[PDB]
Amino acid sequence: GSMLELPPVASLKGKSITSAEQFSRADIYALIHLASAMQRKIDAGEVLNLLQGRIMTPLFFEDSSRTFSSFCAAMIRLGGSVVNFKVEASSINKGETLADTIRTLDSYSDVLVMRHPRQDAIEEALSVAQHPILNAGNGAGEHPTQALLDTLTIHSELGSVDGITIALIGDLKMGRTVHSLLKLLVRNFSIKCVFLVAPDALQMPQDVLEPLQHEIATKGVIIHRTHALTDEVMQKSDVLYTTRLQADITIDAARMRLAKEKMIVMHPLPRNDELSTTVDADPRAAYFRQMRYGMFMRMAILWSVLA
Amino acid sequence: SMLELPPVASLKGKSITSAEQFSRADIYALIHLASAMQRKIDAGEVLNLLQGRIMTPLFFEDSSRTFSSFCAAMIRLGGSVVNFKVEASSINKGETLADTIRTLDSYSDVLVMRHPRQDAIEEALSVAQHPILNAGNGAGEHPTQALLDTLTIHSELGSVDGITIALIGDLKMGRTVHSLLKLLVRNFSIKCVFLVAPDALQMPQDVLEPLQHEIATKGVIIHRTHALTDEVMQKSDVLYTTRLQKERFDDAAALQSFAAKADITIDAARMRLAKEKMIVMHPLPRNDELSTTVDADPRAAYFRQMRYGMFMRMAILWSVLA
Amino acid sequence: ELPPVASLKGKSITSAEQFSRADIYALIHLASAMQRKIDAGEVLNLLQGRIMTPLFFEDSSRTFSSFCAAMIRLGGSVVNFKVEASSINKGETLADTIRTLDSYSDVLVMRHPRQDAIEEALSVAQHPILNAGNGAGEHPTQALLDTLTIHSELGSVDGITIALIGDLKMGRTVHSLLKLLVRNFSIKCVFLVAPDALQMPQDVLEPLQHEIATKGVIIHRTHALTDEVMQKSDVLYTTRLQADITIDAARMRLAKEKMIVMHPLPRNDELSTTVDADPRAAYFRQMRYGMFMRMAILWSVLA
Repeated sequence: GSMLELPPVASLKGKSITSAEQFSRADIYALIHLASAMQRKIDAGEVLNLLQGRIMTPLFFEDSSRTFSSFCAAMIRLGGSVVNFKVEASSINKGETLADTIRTLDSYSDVLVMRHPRQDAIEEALSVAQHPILNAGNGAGEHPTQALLDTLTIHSELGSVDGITIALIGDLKMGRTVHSLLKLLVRNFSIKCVFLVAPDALQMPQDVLEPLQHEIATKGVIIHRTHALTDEVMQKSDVLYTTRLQADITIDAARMRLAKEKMIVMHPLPRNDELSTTVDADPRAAYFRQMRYGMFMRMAILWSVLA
Repeated sequence: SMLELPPVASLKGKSITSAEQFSRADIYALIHLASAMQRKIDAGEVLNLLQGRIMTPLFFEDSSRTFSSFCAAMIRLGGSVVNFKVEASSINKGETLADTIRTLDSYSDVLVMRHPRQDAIEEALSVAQHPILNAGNGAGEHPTQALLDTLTIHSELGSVDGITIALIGDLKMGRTVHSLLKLLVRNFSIKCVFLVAPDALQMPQDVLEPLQHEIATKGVIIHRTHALTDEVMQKSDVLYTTRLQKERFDDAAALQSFAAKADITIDAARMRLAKEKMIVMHPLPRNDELSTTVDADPRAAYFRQMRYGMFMRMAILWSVLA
Repeated sequence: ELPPVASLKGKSITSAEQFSRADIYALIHLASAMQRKIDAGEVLNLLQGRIMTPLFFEDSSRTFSSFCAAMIRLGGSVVNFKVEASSINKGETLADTIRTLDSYSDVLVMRHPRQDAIEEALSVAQHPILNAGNGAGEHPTQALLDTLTIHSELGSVDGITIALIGDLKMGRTVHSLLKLLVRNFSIKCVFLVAPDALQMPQDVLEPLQHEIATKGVIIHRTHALTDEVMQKSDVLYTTRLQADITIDAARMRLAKEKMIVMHPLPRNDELSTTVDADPRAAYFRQMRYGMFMRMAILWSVLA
């Protein structure tokens, strides 16, 4: 896509990303279009130099394969650079506080990408940092860029987000990904139906559902709770989005015989047994492609924040 | 550009081991270069001076500032970093330090080394062909900390000559204060140094004795205290404090440290006695010796200090590798 | 300039068996060309915007660092993935980990303690994988750089007498080197110097038996560095065991003038530091040849 422009999404300039709530529908589509243009240029072999001389520092206080690697790769493919700071090798072992660690990396960097097991640690970091912080996961709170890349996956695979029926399956209580995704979808799209598929003990929290209650009612979004992947959930869902425990909810090839032809199976990953390897060969299995869409969404995000 | 960012010629191709190796002219040249680096980077300019050159960090101790600032400085000059980790290396298979140095020296343009043995730097120099920069050698030295500390004093106060500085905390084990005292006394006309520490953690004789000539020649006043007395607070232009390395605490250091701890803590209450214009510095990391109540004070320079460190390390890397 | 070796384009590197003599010389000439340019201070931009991800499930100093340095010196970039800080801790399978890094990267460099792990990785990855060591199997790029070292230091590879010394049973470097040399060169003699319990495996020797016979390669086993091995060998290639076989200055008094000592490293006491100052000690130079061979390989794969 040599003649394609890469206009940054202006609303994101210089801003930290903490919640799916911060995005408008217009922002999301602008990011989607920007991510697709990124994908076309990169896949054609174009070299981008947009962020030369800019530094991202990862601040991962919990493990990560996709989010860490995707953000590093995205920065590099924009022409930016990464300082490979490791918490386990740092002055935190001599009692340095979180706030002083943030100030330290903020001294050298243009953007910080932070994942932390405490839900309020992001707000603490924002209180002392001069540069933008991107929330890569805050305890069982949110994972806002996962929601963005999930929505890019749905859009790219199915062609439309408005009108879908989506099942959110698994550990909904502790699942930061489904918290952000439900917020992003309900606030900004005309979703037909959401199945919330989980054991009662792991159901979607009231602190996610209640803020959405007014929009759910006014937009007429149907919310249906189940504790199993019933035939109804299988037959009606355009998207099955499943998650790992942080029940009769396993997705395997046998279960997929009930699914419609035009639908996708998604999973933020990593997975355990809830999503069988028997599904991997199915054209409807989108969870590996989902990871690559993440890299391009993170390119669109980084360029928009730092342009 | 040779107008804007001339390298400090004296540093070309040379290892940096000690604050002793620098002259006054070298230090001012680095200071002016670091200020030019800051100007350019803060204006958004992208530098390509070190494209194709590689720095490899070789950290055998933890670090937040020194590792990250060297990496960032290398990147901001257009160079690159090989992220070698000691814990994932052939050291686990019995590879010697010397062979490890030879290995990384095979691929790199500069090595940045921190090691818990004071003599490890010399051992590495004995086999490396490329420059090694000492990022801290046991309780010996931290020469680039001293350079960035001096940039900080110069930039914040306007002058290094004539200052009264208190060095506070674990002076015995503090590689940063060893290098800073050497750099300052050898190359500037310091008015007075307060050495503020429990007796067991005082500044070592191996640091003070070689400096006695410069101290006499320049008439530097040296006073030991075990407290931030009203006199230290009223007279100091720079309070440079450090963390007690309590993980090293025969029982005298622990007991004397505890006895002195409140007297050597800087907090908002103690700052009421400080000069209107002065700075508080700390190489970091800090623990409770430097209270968060001081962080909002304009005199708190220890966060700015870290950014000055990045620019000083750009000045250093560019001068070594130009 | 720097023409890539066309036969390597887009291919994974798994075994010394996959290379022809023409491939090896092309890689040697390209690596020497890159050395000339890099040593002259020239900056290469051949792989700007391309990413290598190292995936090391075993320790490494040379292979990891040399691959990263090689990628960087071609203008490429590295995503610094660590097994210990990854989702493997949450039960992620090797297959899924490969799929994950394959989503972001242009090339994966993989070392793993299981011999069959590289094949498993190949079965799911779309981008090339370079085998940086697969259990006690092979280490194909070590063999390539070893051969560059012999060429550059001695001038001919055909016609040499080479001793392979140490733990030949478990040594993936000697497995690959024996394959690469016997398949593609006319070697005069190989001394296999090892305790009986650690001798070169039959699963390495038997596939080579036809080549050995048709090229008339002499194969001798010893359990010690005898005077004959020391006097006749053009290359002493020694390895770490994971008295009779130690190389030190005393033993070097028996070596010919025109020979080299090599060691893939790391070493323990089997190669004394007393040898290090000898002009014949090539094992440090060998590491630098490795960086340039890896530049030649990465460029040829990704061109």
